[PDB]
Amino acid sequence: MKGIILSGGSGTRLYPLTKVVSKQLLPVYDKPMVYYPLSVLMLAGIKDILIISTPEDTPRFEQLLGGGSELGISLSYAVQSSPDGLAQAFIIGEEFIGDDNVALVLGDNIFYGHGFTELLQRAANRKSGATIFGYNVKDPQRFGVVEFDEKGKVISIEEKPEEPKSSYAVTGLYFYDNRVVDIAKNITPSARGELEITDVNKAYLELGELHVELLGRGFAWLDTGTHESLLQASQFIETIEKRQSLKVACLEEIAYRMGYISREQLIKLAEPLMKNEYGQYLMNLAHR
Ligand SMILES: Cc1cn([C@H]2C[C@H](O)[C@@H](CO)O2)c(=O)[nH]c1=O
Ligand SMILES: Cc1cn([C@H]2C[C@H](O)[C@@H](CO)O2)c(=O)[nH]c1=O
Repeated sequence: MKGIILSGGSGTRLYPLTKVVSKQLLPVYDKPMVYYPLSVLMLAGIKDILIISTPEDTPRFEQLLGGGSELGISLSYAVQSSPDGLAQAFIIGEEFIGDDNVALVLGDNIFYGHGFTELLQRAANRKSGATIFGYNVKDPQRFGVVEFDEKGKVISIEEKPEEPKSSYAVTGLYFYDNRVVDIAKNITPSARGELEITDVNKAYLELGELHVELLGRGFAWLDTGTHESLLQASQFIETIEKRQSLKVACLEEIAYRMGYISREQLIKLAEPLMKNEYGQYLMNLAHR
């Protein structure tokens, strides 16, 4: 499976932080926001990843993250000239995707919890259908909403219903079989002017192969939508990391733990960063 991080948008809520740059370049505590969703694809076992952003921000992501080789993966880049909807990732990424299965994650989504990598790996290893991930939120009318039965099978999915059928939002992480490319090419803009991911998921529902993984209350799916929520996300990460000796979404660590790079390669990554706490963390991991 390949992966895509959709990381543009004409985001304005966070002005003036985003006066120049896209939100996914902003810090969440001690690392750029984009590291979080990238870490999720990597933990899923996904090693070939396309990052899509605006004309002006795509080169900024490439300067930050590089070509992937340091992390034992492959990062590629494409431009979305206008934020015409999430489903457009699969049209921009047509050539990249080829005949393969593909996961999409949003560049501003942050997931965290015990047992999450088991779920990710399961979704990435599926050879047919789609997997979406549902999460209980306070104001579900503001999200895509997945309705399911007592056995956890999807009954419906609706984009920002005025009368939500459940309390479960459909989060910004999606795993698809290769049918997603032609599905994306066949749906039409909503009233919003957007090629809606909810429409892609409706198509998989109708095909009888939309699977939902319900993330319980022991998971965090953090809001980076406002200044207030960005700050709460930062504090959440700080708290988890301060207590343990352990980082959330440290890319070099994940590359080593996943077998993408060797202990030898991790040491070489740590060496030039030994003046800062981040390099020292990588070196400790190498030793231990
Ligand atoms: C509609 C749209 C949103 N986005 C981003 C902005 C937000 O971070 C997220 C959901 O709006 O997706 C894109 O990158 N491209 C798009 O076309
Ligand atoms: C092993 C490991 C897990 N994680 C995340 C995935 C889950 O959200 C949580 C528990 O495994 O920690 C990382 O961020 N980095 C890691 O190196």
